[PDB]
Amino acid sequence: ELRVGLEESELWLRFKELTNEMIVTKNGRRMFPVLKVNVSGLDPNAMYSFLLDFVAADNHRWKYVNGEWVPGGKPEPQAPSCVYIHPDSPNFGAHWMKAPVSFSKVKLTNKLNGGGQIMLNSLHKYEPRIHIVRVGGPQRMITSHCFPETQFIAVTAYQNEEITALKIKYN
Ligand SMILES: Cc1ccc(CNC(=O)C2CCC2)cn1
Repeated sequence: ELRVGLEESELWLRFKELTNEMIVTKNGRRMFPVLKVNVSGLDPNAMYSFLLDFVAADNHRWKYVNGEWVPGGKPEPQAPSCVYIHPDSPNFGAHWMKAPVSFSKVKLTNKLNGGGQIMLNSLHKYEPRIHIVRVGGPQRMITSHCFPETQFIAVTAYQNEEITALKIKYN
């Protein structure tokens, strides 16, 4: 069976217990922590492209009110995010399974922009998601996996200083 697991879940859970925040910039900001995924059960000889996207976890705008994150009252539908293709794609199963697949080069922005960077809505909550796409073969297949542990709110600057501190302590 194709098995997908989160590397360094320990550390993600520290961020999650405080409510994680990720900075977004007009040019794009790399994520910390970085999403690293353990994959087994691929055909070492089959070809796969790894895709990363961000699901809007709810339909609300969030605000840091008196030291606490709280959702707005006025939900709007959230158009799905664009997909980031791992730069190592497309590649053999063996390649993907020899070390954690690390999305270190994805950049999160708040502005519609040339290419690469993924645009998110500031003050929305996001759940990272990957797609493993079997390519080249006749039988195209997709396996998707969500990472609740890696939920965050997109912010233009950190609101919770406990997050600012953890981000520096562990980088
Ligand atoms: C950074 C980068 C790497 C590879 C590619 C090639 N396209 C794919 O792999 C498609 C996604 C499913 C097939 C484009 N961009």
